[PDB]
Amino acid sequence: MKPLSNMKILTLGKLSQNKDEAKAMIEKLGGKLTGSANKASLCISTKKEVEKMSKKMEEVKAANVRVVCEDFLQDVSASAKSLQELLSAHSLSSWGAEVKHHHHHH
Repeated sequence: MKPLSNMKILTLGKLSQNKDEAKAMIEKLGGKLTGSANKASLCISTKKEVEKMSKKMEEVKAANVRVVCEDFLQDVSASAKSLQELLSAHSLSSWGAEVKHHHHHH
């Protein structure tokens, strides 16, 4: 039971899991709640939140953090498939440190 224990988490806006249901379940896996943006690994947000494209969303986007649905937590909690496979479909965003060792600067 170490799905989120190897990564930090951030949640923006209301999600399916409640206050006492999100915080408790996220910490139970090993997941942690960050206060910054880029420090986080996968941000928890729904497509509806993304459609709005609020100022906060811009921060996440400019922070280079991938966005995934909250049901992700339920998926790892219940199912135990591949990490890559889960974010392959659940991921609502295609950004988030796409390159870890590539020189695109000039």
